[PDB]
Amino acid sequence: MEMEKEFEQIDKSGSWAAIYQDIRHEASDFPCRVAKLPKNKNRNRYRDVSPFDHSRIKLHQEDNDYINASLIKMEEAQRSYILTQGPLPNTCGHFWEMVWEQKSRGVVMLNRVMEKGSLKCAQYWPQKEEKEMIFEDTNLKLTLISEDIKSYYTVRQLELENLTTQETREILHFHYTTWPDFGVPESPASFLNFLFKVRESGSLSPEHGPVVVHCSAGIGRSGTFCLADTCLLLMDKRKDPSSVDIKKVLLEMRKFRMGLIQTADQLRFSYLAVIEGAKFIMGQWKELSHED
Ligand SMILES: CCc1oc2cc(S(=O)(=O)N(C)C)ccc2c1C(=O)c1cc(Br)c(O)c(Br)c1
Repeated sequence: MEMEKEFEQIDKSGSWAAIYQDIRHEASDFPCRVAKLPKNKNRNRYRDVSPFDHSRIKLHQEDNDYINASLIKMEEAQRSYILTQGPLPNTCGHFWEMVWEQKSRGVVMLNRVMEKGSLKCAQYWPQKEEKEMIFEDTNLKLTLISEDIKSYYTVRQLELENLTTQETREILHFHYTTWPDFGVPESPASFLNFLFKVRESGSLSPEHGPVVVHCSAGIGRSGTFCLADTCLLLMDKRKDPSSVDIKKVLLEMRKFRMGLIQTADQLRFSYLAVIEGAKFIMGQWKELSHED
């Protein structure tokens, strides 16, 4: 399998770090002037992680439309994602205003609220049906409707209400809960399963706004999700699946948001996910059926 073979060549030569550095060097650099405005200081989790001005998402509110989020538009694959940082105590209302204004169906969360004894993002969703959340600054209501805790992830149904208009929508929260505190997963099996669970839900589909993907910084684990998904999608769209080059797909995603894939291990893991994902697609995690 084309890339598989390259994969193995990089392993033999032990050059993941060198491959990864080439990407860091070749990546786009665009300005992030709005992100750096003194007034957005508390809207950014990390100083070194900002959205480029050209692909940033804008809040449809007057005066301060800023949120640390980017639209990654994959023209060939026909997929769009909004990669964002994990909400802060002060940006949960902005986070949901965005979900609302962008017409997203799903939110993909790839971290735990606490990891390594530290807080990785705010608790931005209700944990109990009877205890709903209200975000006064953006005038929105959010209710946990149902929760389905599984082995490697938890899916939640939430109801988001725009208090101004009393309009409501169902939002699906797909929460991968098993990313290990250090390094990356040993096998992609579970991440691939989770990705395909997200697809199944319609959250990545054209009839809805872009999916909202986040981790803590919104470039590491988050990059892996979008990169893996796009690559797989391209492999069954093209006449020559082997022609799909991950490094080049990654460089294209980085035109829209900086840092996607933060370590050589994340890179190696992404290859793995695509390779094993393609191999699954070409023959238990799913029904032997072919009803469709
Ligand atoms: C293509 C998606 C996928 O790829 C996998 C690869 C493995 S593996 O790496 O463990 N393997 C070598 C079979 C396991 C499970 C999966 C896996 C799935 O779990 C999965 C889930 C759903 Br829902 C699907 O519709 C499909 Br197709 C596949």
